[PDB]
Amino acid sequence: DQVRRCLRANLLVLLTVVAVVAGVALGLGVSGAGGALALGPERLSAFVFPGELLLRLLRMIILPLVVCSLIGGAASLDPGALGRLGAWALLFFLVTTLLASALGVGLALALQPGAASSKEVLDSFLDLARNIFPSNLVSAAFRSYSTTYEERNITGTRVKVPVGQEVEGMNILGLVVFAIVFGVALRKLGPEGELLIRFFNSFNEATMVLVSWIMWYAPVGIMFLVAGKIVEMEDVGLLFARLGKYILCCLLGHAIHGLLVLPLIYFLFTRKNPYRFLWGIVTPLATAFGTSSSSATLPLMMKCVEENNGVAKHISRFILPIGATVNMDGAALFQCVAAVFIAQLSQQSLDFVKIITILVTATASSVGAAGIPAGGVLTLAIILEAVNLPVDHISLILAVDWLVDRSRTVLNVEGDALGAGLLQNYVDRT
Amino acid sequence: DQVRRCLRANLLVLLTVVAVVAGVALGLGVSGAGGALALGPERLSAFVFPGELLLRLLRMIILPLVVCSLIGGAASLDPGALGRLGAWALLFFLVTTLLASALGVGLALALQPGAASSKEVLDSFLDLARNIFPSNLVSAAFRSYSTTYEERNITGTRVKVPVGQEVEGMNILGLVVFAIVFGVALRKLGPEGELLIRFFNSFNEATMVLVSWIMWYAPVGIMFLVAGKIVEMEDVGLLFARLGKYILCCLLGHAIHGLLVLPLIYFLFTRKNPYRFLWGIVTPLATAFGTSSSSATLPLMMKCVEENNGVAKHISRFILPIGATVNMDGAALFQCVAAVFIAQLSQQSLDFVKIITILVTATASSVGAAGIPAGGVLTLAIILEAVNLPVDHISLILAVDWLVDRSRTVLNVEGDALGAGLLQNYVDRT
Amino acid sequence: DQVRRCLRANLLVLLTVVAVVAGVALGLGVSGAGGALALGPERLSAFVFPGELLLRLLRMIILPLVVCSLIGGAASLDPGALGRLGAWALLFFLVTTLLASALGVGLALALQPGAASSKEVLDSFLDLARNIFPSNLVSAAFRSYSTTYEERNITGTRVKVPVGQEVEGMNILGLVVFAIVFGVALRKLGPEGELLIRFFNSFNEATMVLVSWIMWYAPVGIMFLVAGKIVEMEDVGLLFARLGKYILCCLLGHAIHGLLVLPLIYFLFTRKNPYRFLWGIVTPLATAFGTSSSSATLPLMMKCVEENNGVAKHISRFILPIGATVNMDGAALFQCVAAVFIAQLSQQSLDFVKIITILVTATASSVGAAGIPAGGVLTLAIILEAVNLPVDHISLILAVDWLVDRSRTVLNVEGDALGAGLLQNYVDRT
Repeated sequence: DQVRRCLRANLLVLLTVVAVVAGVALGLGVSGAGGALALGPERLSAFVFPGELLLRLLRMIILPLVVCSLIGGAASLDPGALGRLGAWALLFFLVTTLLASALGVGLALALQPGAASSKEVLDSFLDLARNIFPSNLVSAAFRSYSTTYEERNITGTRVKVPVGQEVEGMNILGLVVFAIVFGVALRKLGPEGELLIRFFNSFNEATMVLVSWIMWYAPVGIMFLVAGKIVEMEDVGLLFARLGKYILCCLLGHAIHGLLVLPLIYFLFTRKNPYRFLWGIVTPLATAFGTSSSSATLPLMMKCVEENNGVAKHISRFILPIGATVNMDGAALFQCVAAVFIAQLSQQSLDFVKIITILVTATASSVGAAGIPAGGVLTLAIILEAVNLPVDHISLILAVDWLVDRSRTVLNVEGDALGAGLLQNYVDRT
Repeated sequence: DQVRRCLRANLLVLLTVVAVVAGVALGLGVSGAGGALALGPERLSAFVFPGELLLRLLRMIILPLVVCSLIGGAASLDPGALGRLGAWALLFFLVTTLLASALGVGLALALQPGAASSKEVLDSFLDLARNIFPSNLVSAAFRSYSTTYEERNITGTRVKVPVGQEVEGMNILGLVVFAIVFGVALRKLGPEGELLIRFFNSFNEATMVLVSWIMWYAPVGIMFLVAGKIVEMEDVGLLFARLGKYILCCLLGHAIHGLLVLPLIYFLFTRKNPYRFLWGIVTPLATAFGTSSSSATLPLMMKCVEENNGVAKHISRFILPIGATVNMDGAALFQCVAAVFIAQLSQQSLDFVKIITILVTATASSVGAAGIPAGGVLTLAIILEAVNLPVDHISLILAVDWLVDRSRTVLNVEGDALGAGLLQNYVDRT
Repeated sequence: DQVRRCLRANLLVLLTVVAVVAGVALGLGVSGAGGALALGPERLSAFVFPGELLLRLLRMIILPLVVCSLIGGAASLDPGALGRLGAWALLFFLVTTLLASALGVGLALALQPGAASSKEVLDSFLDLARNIFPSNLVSAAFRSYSTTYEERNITGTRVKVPVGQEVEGMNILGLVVFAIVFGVALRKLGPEGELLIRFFNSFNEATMVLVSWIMWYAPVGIMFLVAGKIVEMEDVGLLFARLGKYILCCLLGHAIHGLLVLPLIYFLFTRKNPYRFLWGIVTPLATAFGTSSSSATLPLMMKCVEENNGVAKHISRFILPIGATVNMDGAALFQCVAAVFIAQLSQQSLDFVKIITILVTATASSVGAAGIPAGGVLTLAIILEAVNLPVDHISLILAVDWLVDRSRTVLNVEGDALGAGLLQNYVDRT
């Protein structure tokens, strides 16, 4: 038949959807009883197991991935050899990614989906800053910093005085700064650093096969993961509603971002109608919402932005190819919204500095996740394990990533499309 | 004289035998008193010391050795470029190594030598499986996983519920799987992995000199080690008997393996007389029991297996050279028997999953220990420290490795000799 | 003006002196009140902070620096290809560095500056020796060994019996031996080690830019460091006196070393007047006390030692260039005196084995600190963190390193100058 073509080509996505349709079914069948058929937590602790094995594979693969990939991505950057006219594009990409992430965490905090049913002082900024630059780069790979208070009982009966120590679970946040500074150092070293860069970049592809094989294992892990998850909550008529509120929340966040904020930076700078520009460029968005692929939509988008509202004719070949892989605004929006939704689902007591380190770490990792096909879930697990949040809920987000991803794709092309529709004045207005 | 020739050539073995003949003597002289001449444990804790220093050198050298050597030994394997006719030879080598190790642990458990004078449930398989794929590859280098039980006191007064944490002492077992998957990944990456393979293989010879120098230090360490060991037991008329029972046990295990099990796989597949084949190939076994060297006996063995019972004339040049360094059945037999003998000598309470991880880890490390001349003791220390067993008793095994090694050599050539006498039917019977 | 020339060229030293002149001033202004304006320890724990951030950067940079630099400095050494006539120069350099360090710790212990206002037995040598060769090279990067005593209560009521465990804070001392043996192993491996040496040496320059940038950050860190330090002591009329006693102590140690000990090894071997030799070579010392630079003073010194007291005419081109970067006697003197002064200032209870590991570790690191311009403070922080001493007091030593460094420079040229004035007899007297 023709079934062999559509089987082997798109196999892993069919495997994970046929795994998750049973994972909801098996968890439904054992959730018909109240979490205990014959062994309540005992057989459950082994019934939940291969999803936990999948997370065990994911943590040991997200250590070397982030350190070697950010070394290879911070040695590659050459701001001197990229043009000041191109540098303002990077500035715009960074500020709109920060803006998208900020508004997304703001709206997800405002609606607070999922929540429907350690006293640390303001001086956690010192703990976060000490966690940025760690004590040594081996204890930084498995344990981060944390200050607990004791009582010296001086000047009265009690005094809340902080002692400082290192608690378990790594700091990716404190490691990405060292790897980025290492890549910048390898650039500034120059020709002696060629061997180290050819080492570390080759180390990255020596782990892309590893995450490829973990992706091959991923269906049975995600099936057992979501099965143990829905037998844990014991509320299907509410978890459906929590997931739907989260989905609607992040899609309307995508909508209000792409419909007001990029229009805000348009009209605040160009003072021309953004709606006429978008009405000019409807059809590559009509294929981005068709295919959901930022790679294949790029030639039609580059051809369209030159015809309607004629751009500077070279940045369409310069900033628009490179902007598709660096300004993924909707993906950063999705990751910052979804991680706050898990914390509001598990009641993890968000400090404001936890909001800052879920902002900036997921912001800098927006430029990644492009070589990895399912990098949106991988980077989400990265920023979950950077704040010691439960990665256990990632199956539910990966259960419904398609329905929101169809809308997430168009933000990532709308951003750099409007950036192409913005910097044409900087040779005119200057 | 002629003494300078036989001194410098074979020097280290003369050094360790003249060290161990004094180590039994000094421990005898201080064991004439009951473990306390003038300071019982106090001066003893410094009298025992340089053997513990030798073990301190051995652990810090067996970390990088196993990770870099298994990377260099899992990048080298090419099953696609080795032939399906050659692949069944690898299958046979693996199954006879597993069979030899299984029967050896079975018989050493059955006789239980040395023993003459933490309640963990069946769910340790999850602990072992989580210990296979670790959380991160830096905490995997010094500490493994272990689940302890506490009491939530829910549904009654007490409930044995497992919490999970990471206890000290590394998991080589959890590290060899990552290094092997890394080498396979470097193969599947191809030409970008050339720099990483030339890194990691060069790292191996950057530690073979290290174990050469630790071997140079080894005589005084093993002398003080066995001296502190025999003053610890305070029973020489029994420890002699325990060692003799162990020696007789492993040599008869070698005997029953090479006399029935390889005949079993012969007669079950060929249905021809194995004794006539062995009577044909007596004389290379007569030199293997002469010289005790698998390298030098290989040309005579390859010439002999073609004359008597004429083999397929090319696999003798293909599977018989490579089988001498990969199918070391008797060495794996020795390591799995000797490690169980130490645990039965120290009462280390063997779980069945400890039997599984002393089976399979020592099975996969049978292919090693060939470039290292005294690799039989090194791999034994590896599989002892992979299960947190006391490495302290390794002097007694290295005291008598010669007497059993004379018989251990002939198993390693008898195995692939009978494998050459087996796969000739697969072009005839097919 | 001409101010732009003297600004950009010597900028960092002007930055750190204008930072330290305010750091004494701000700490003076807040020390006018008794350590508490409105928040005693609470705002102080954040007021002290960026100096602690500077130390946080320094520890994570002194791990990879010492391991890669000593690999690159132990692979470079070739005693076979350096001449036995040149090897006695290395022997003399090592013994005069050990002698200078020994006399410096002796005199600094004898005067005991700064002190004006854990019972471990003699068996710490076993703890130090186990700390030399660690258990594994990942736990050796963040935690060292330490034996605590408990009571088995056997043979009486109590018995002080040592248990052994690993306590936090790395052992550089146990790591430098592994890196040095690794570099020697890479030499003895030869042409397969070329890739590893070109890796590790390139890794060194990939951290010299890192310590360059930490040096750029260093002024505000040292200002806040000394400001929090002088508000801690609350005694300026004594800390001035403690610092002056320390300065006078180390400068007179330099004086008595260069005026008696190198004359002692002169007259004990040559039996000629050392004062006539020094009166011959006054003027390169007059420029070394002028410029304070061992690099630029070397041609004038090499020309001067040949004219007055005519040396062997080739070792002046052989041992005198290489001796300027390996025999830094005064720097090792300074580091061993200053570290004992901190321990006598903080009452850190010096064991004799702590004197041994502050002797030998700082002795072997005298050959370093030459490529780093402010390597005298960096190596001081290294040998402070090798013995878990407080690095917190390093601002006061770096506050006054100039006043003693002016005298420290002449020892480093006086040593190898007198060594050139010594080995000329070994072709004459032989």
